[PDB]
Amino acid sequence: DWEIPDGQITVGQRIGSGSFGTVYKGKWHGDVAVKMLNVTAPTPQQLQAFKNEVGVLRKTRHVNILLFMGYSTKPQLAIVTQWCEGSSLYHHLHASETKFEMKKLIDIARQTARGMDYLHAKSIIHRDLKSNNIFLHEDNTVKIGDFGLATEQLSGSILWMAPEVIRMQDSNPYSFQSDVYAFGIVLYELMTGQLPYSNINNRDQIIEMVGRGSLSPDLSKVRSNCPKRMKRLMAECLKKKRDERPSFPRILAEIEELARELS
Amino acid sequence: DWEIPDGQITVGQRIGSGSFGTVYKGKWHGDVAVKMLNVTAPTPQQLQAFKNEVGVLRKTRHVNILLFMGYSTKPQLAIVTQWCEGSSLYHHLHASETKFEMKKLIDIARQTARGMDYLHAKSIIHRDLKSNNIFLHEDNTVKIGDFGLATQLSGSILWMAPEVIRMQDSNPYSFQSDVYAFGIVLYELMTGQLPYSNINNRDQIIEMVGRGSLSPDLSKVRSNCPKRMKRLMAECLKKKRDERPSFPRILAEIEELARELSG
Ligand SMILES: C[C@@H](NC(=O)c1ncnc(N)c1Cl)c1ncc(C(=O)Nc2cc(C(F)(F)F)c(Cl)cn2)s1
Ligand SMILES: C[C@@H](NC(=O)c1ncnc(N)c1Cl)c1ncc(C(=O)Nc2cc(C(F)(F)F)c(Cl)cn2)s1
Repeated sequence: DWEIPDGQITVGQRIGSGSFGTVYKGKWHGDVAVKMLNVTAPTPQQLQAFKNEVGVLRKTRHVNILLFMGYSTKPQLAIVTQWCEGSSLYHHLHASETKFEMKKLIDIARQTARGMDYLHAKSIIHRDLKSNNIFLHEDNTVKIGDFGLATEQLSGSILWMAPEVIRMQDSNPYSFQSDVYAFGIVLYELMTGQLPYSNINNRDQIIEMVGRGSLSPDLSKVRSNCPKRMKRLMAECLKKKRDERPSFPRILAEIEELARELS
Repeated sequence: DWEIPDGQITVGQRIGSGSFGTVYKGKWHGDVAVKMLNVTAPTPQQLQAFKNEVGVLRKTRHVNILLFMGYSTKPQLAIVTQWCEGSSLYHHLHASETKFEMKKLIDIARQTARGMDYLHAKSIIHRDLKSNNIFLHEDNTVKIGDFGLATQLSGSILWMAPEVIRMQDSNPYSFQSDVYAFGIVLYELMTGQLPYSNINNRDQIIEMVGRGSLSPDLSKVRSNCPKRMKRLMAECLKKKRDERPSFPRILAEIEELARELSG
């Protein structure tokens, strides 16, 4: 039972504010981060999202996954995790434009693959893996999490739903292969320093063209010192078909093998 | 269910042998440490000690406590934790040649109090807190555990409280016994030496401390030691258990002292 009684957490400075809840830096046996769900009376949808996100964080115990520490119910639905200093991988590659050596770029990819492999081993799909959700604790240790913001109908309405209405309410595209594709884009950001489709103006094109197998990230933007296995591993992780993308076991294996060759 | 099936962990080079079994550096979604009980037929006594140590490590989820990751039963009773680089606090203060600044010495005391408070909050008694069981992961993050051989001992007496020397059963182990152990750690941090370093043999240190006739020489503290620390150290080394403060009020004054130096 990881429930934290009301009165122990010392809510401090606010970190952000999303469509789900607000996040503060709290005091609880040290520095922690608390996502207070702005629900004085959570709806069953919001309550289920709370029980789902805590139920997933319970099964995680890894160096490269964000350390879950506890949750609260009174007087606000809250989730308490460790407090990490630094910035997100998106902030270092696309906002600050910090130059990482090729040694560290592979190390960040290795730790990310380590955390992702532990999730898939525990039968956990990230569903929203991106460089913004890859926090660099102390600018060294990679911490994977879901810092998201926007986190029944298939029952009483089923006798009247047309067949084509059921082609969109029983398909779950989120799978281990979808997380592999997300990891492939992260490899693109690490090895190119840019976001994919950087020459496209709007997102209306990027959505329809990528989903139809007509648009793929320009792999020629990789650095000159990029290892030839990284560009090949990146391409296999960005295959249009889901089955053609490799699994994280053999992904982490090739990255860790490349890491030991780089001194 | 944190049990790791047989065949996923790649046991590697032997590092040491602590607690019950020997400890190796293993491969399991990254670098991990595995303590395998090398007994093909463990006695129920050894099995119960295994079930107790995992039952306590399950209840731990803190930045300054060693991350438990899983256990094994086939073909050997094993415990899998994270793999941390660096050395123990005992190695840094009495073996290594580097002197830690007073800023970092207070930070090590803060992280130790943070981890110890989290243990006592979870109703967990360490029973054997000492600078040898305080690992400095990456020479920065303090990790508290029950190792044995991290990096003949003899001195494993110096952290036992006076009432712990008048043995009864499993009653002298209490939160006050761990507070006394923390006081000895404060002595090592603020003096750079072990307590009773001027005593020839161990025949005196055991009977004299247990009879309230021997206490660590507080005049051996450094000149730049804050006066708040010397008072907190003395109260943590009181002969009576009730006169020693609790880690809440211990961690409170340490973090309060830390913010006066960090700004
Ligand atoms: C309170 C807030 N903590 C911070 O924001 C924070 N923490 C450290 N350092 C900072 N600078 C900041 Cl700012 C958070 N509470 C829950 C968070 C979370 O990620 N849950 C989660 C994780 C997963 C994962 F398994 F993929 F990991 C999934 Cl699948 C689904 N949900 S994050
Ligand atoms: C597998 C082996 N790991 C290592 O040895 C190791 N790990 C990282 N880096 C290294 N260089 C090494 Cl060498 C371990 N398995 C269980 C360990 C342990 O401490 N259990 C424990 C913890 C507590 C606590 F609550 F106080 F935390 C208590 Cl009260 C009682 N028992 S340690």
